[PDB]
Amino acid sequence: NHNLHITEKLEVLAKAYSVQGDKWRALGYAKAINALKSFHKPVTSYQEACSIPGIGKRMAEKIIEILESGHLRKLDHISESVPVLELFSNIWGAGTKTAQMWYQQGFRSLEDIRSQASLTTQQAIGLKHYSDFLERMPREEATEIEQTVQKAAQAFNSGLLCVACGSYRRGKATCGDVDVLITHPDGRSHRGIFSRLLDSLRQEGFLTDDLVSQEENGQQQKYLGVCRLPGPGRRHRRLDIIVVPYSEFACALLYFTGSAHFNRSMRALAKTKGMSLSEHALSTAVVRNTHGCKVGPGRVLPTPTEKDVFRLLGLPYREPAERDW
DNA sequence: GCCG
DNA sequence: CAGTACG
DNA sequence: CGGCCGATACTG
Ligand SMILES: [Mg+2]
Ligand code: NA
Ligand code: NA
Ligand code: NA
Repeated sequence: NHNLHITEKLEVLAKAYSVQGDKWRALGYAKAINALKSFHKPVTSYQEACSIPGIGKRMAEKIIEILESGHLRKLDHISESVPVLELFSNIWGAGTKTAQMWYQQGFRSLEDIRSQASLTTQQAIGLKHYSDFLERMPREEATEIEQTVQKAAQAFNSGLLCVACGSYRRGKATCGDVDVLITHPDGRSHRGIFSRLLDSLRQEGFLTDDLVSQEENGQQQKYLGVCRLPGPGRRHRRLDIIVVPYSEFACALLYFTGSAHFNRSMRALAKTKGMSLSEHALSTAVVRNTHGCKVGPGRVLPTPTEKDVFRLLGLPYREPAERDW
């Protein structure tokens, strides 16, 4: 990043607008930031800023005030509720709506939430692991976690393919959580395995809490939970597992590898080509309404590998490490 | 907020 | 359904 | 004007 001095200040607003619920304004700032940190050199002039995709007149203004005042006047008028909204929104399971409600109810600290707020089952787990859920783990630990899941899975079916995705696959030094994709080459042995996999991981005491896990449904697609490796000095870590049919392997891997912003940009590109891209598949000639929403099926394109998805979109392939946005 |  | 979440 | 990712996946 050659514009850290700028991106660090815009980050404050982006986050402020986000916790307040102004999602689209927040996105604007976030995409402007993803652009500056991705710039091949430091910005210097107002015009030079406007030439950058993702930065408009207003944003360019703010960029000059920073390079031209070392500061930004807007950061001094942010509501006093923001810090608290961010404190609350950082509880897993609580978003802008819940944070704003708690604030309106007079709550101002986690002690207030703990003693007076009504919490959903997920939020109670989020609060209990508040600090741990904000920490990142060394990638070496992510490996240990992936291996624990892989071994348990292959224990009852040696053919199961398990791959750590997310920031881990993108080669980052640390990871926020561990994303494990599980599928099977025969395109069938993946069905109804969550029940066995989870209880196995539970038997060894690996899983400590469950956030999202529809186990009554044999069609369960994901498990979002908490785990902890054995031994001293271990922290509770977020574990996200998805089981997918082999025919959707490439799209699921591309999805689960991210980054999130990379996925969104790629999906937006596919749409401009009359296609649709998701973790399930890439389709061409889909039917959309007057608002751009898909309301009719197109034709699912053959995508045995990630490269195929890039190729079909007229895009040069990009290693996972280069999808870090 | 940005962009068409 | 609205809310929150995953990348 | 109006989309900004996903006809995305759970929860209650
Ligand atoms: Mg991750
Ligand atoms: Na621009
Ligand atoms: Na949250
Ligand atoms: Na459940």
